[PDB]
Order: sequence, then C-alpha cells, then structure tokens
Amino acid sequence: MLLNSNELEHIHSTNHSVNDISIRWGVIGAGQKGNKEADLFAGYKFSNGTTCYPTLAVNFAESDMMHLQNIIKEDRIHFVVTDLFDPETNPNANGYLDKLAQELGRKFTNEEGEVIVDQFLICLGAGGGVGTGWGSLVLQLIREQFFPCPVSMLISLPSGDPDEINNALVLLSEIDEFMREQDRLFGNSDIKPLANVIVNDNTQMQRIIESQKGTKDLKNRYVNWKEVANDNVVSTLHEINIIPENYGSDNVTYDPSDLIKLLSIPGRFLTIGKARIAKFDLHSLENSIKRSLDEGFFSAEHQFETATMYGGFVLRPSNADFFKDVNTENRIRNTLGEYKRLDEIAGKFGDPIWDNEYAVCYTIFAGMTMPKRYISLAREGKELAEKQEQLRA
Repeated sequence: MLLNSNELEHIHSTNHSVNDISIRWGVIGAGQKGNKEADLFAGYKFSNGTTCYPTLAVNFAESDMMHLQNIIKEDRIHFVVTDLFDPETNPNANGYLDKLAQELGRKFTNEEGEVIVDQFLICLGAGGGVGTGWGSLVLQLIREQFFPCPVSMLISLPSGDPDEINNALVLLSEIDEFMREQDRLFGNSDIKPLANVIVNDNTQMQRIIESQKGTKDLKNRYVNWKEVANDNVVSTLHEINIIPENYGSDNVTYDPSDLIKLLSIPGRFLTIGKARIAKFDLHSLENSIKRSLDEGFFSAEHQFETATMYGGFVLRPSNADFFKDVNTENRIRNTLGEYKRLDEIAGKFGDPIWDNEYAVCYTIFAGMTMPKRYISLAREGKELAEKQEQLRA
C-alpha cells in the first residue's frame, strides 16, 4: 500500500481500522501530469487491502501511460483535444465520446447501473497542449450534463514557457466564466456541477522543494521535483479525506459531512494549508500555518479575502496541554483571521486527537475567485516572450 507521507505512515502504523473515507472520489487523470497524480491515488488502500479510489487515466496513445504502476492496463484509456470530440471538426466524434462514456460507465458504476462515487476528482496539468485541451473538454462536458456527479478539478500551473502560460491563462479564464454563471444560477446552499478547482503552481512548488532537502550544497541534481510535489499534493488530499472519517475529538469534532459541504457547495477556487507542528509554542504554530498557506504546495497568491467557506482541523496528540490551551486556540483563529475573518463565513475547525507525538494543522479555504497567480503568470508570460524575441539577432 502507498504510504506517500510521514502522516500516512503514522496513521496506518497507529490505527489499523482506517477502512473508510469522507467522500468517494472517482479519480480521473487526463494529461501526463494528471496521470501521475491519478496513479498515486490508485495506490491507496484501506487497513484491509481494499482500494480507496476507483481510478482511470486518460490519453490518446498506448505508449502514453506505459510506466503507470497502480492503474492497471484496462483502466488505461486511449483514443486539439477539444477538436476530436466536436461533432463538426471531426467525423465520428461521438465515437470518441461513446468510448469515453462507456469506459467511465464501467469503472464508476455497479452491475445494476449505480454510480459508486460521490464526486469526480479530475487531475490535469494546465499549460501542456494535452492537459489544457483536456481541461477545456471537462468544462464543456459539465455544461452538457455528461457526468452523473459534481466534478472537482485538480490543476497544476506551468512556468518557463510563454506558450504553456498562454494555454493555462485560457483555461483559467474559461473556468472563471463557468464559475460565474454557476454562482449566479445555483445559490449558496446548493450542490454545484463544478464542485471546485484546486490549483497547484509549478514555480511555487519547485521553490519549496528546491529550497529544502539539500542542506550542504548538493541538490542530488537527478531528483525530479515534480514527483516530490505529486507526493505532497496527493497525500494531503487523501489525508483530508481520511481524517474526518477516522478521527474524532473530545472537544470540536470535524465530521465527513462538514468536509462534503466544504468541498461541494462553495463552487469555486479552493486551497489547503498543511502545517506540521512539532514545536509546541505560539510563534512556531503561527509561523507554520502562515507558511503552509502563503508558501505551501497549494499556494497561488489566492484571494483569501474572497472565500465563502472555511474548514480544517488540528490533528493533535491526546493529553498535550498545548492543544487544550485557549491561548493556542485563539492563536489559530487569529492567524486564520488574517486571511479571511471567520465571523463572516460558514465553516468550523476541529481538533481531532490521534495517537502520535506531533500535530498537523490542515486549513481549507473554499469558493474563492481567481488565484492572483493568473496575474503574475500573465506578467511572466510577457517577460518571457519579450526575451524570446529580444537578443534574437
């Protein structure tokens, strides 16, 4: 079984009764990068050997996905991207959608035709010709009522190529437009066809993992940071799925239903801060939380001020006086208050107890508008294209 993080090692070492998740994800990878993340999700098992997420990976050719390890070959489905499925700019384009539908129908459905998931978690790299093509397709499919469940999109944002940047901005804008119509039509308390979009930023993630784990001078120079980022983003998502179902508190208990609400109704951009706390003092607490939010794996200059829901939990040792202390409680609240004043929006924050000696603070903000990464990314795009044409003598 996949033990992608120290947290996953700790919960499975100390609790062998982890047999359910809060929300039944149907995981679909679409790009190469999406297929990597999807392959990690497929690796997860319960305490009993059973697999957590029924998952698929998608591309055009067999050759793509040849190195996947947890997604079996049948679940490896193969057939610019949003030109193949269009009825006009392609003859027998419905042949592609029918194959998409049938494959989706067989993985995510009973023998008696029952959908075995609550929400589709769709992973794709934005910017890449394939990923941004795929993301544009997903959006259109939602508009056509293709999926029998809401979708959550997990998207990574590129850097370094002005053409990938252009592609990513086009998708983000299409996503923004969709969210705008949806937020107008649905109403605050209704489940949304697009449950959320969760953004990861390549240049942000590369900074974190390359500014660390090289404490001497040498960066090992062969470790693909992406693989490191995949581990971190996917484990965090699996973790927030498992914790509410498997851990409770003698104080404020965060339930699966709270998570479901948080993940399904806000309908817009969502982010997560994962902060481990080993030093039990106020300053280290405040600092790790702020780091997790502003310089973590899910950071993208998010518009926290615009959040409509929050949630989270501190997974803390039983009988640690620091996490029974009202000064600590007030410090978490006050730190989160700097992103979005919590008085103004729905949500709660639990303190589930686990059987280990450190704490992990998970902070979630949902229903935000466009990550300001859109702006810095448009700025870099221009700089890059400028220097591309510049010096060209």
